[PDB]
Amino acid sequence: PSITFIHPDGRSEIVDAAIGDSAMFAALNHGIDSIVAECGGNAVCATCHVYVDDLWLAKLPPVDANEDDLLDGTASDRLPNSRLSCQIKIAPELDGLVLRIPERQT
Ligand code: FES
Repeated sequence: PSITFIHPDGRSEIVDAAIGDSAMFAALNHGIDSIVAECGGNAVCATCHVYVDDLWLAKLPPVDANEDDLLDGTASDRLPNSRLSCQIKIAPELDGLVLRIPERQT
């Protein structure tokens, strides 16, 4: 599938992603440097932060208890649609997923 990423400035990048890649993995492996991801996809930092598009949130499995507490330690304050991009797993149904990246991760 394919994920759309949007920078603070509003510009877009379409990145390939296989089924099963996290959104972070997909980002890092196709040139999206802004996603710092200190812990390397290991669900223990708040630095792979993203905002899921208002319309795509519903299609994702819910945030768990761990991701939820991680999210209130973000560098840019959490929004309703905030997610940890290493905790988003890509599936056919997310082909087209839109993610916007915060002003900062650290
Ligand atoms: S990269 Fe550390 S939680 Fe996603």
